[PDB]
Amino acid sequence: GVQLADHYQQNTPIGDGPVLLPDNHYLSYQSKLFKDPNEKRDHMVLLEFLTAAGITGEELFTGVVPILVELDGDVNGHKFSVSGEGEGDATYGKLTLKLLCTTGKLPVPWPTLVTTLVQCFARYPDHMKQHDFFKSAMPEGYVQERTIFFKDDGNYKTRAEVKFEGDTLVNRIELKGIDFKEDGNILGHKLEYNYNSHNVYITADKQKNGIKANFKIRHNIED
Repeated sequence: GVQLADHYQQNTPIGDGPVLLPDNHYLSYQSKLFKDPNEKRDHMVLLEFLTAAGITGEELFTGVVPILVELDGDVNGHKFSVSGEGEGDATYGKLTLKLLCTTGKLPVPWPTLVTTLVQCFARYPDHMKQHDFFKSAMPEGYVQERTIFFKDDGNYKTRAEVKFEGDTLVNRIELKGIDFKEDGNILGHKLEYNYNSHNVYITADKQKNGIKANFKIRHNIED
């Protein structure tokens, strides 16, 4: 079986400069999760590859960009914080993050936070560069907001600001989770420590001068 996580997303610019509003397209994601055998705090090493594809600012991303991630979360009243650092290389659509729970044991499975913990590092092929909303909003950045519905379980609501602070791309997130089952796959820690490949469907939202996205994450179950 799989634990479905239905993602609804919207992104809006932080600044006032012109942004690219894209035609409908996908970001194709492949991810891999690792454990650092020498890291003794609860943590996740996350490696993502992200590439734009058809349905059928950019100057800041020519090289390797350091990343900082900060998340404050509260799921069924369990409060936690996650802090991470990494590097992204949009030329290859590649990012690497090491993320630590700084408040102790993470109260949810790490895979459920993968999507929350920087689509500006996607590799857009040359024919598609005019559809890269994410880089066009930089350096001032964008707000990424999501609701994530876990089938037969609770939901996450997230709000993140993704923007350059000096030379560093920062992803600062607040996450609130409610209505989770104490016995379920999430609070009961019944998800495999791995990740499947997914396509993120992106469409423009002219009223909010931004984009929206819809996709379904499939978490493998493991006890």
